[PDB]
Amino acid sequence: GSKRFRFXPEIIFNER
Repeated sequence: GSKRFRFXPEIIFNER
C-alpha cells in the first residue's frame, strides 16, 4: 500500500 514496513519503534505490515 504505502509504508508497509519498518518504521522506528513501530512497524506497519499488511498487503502492499
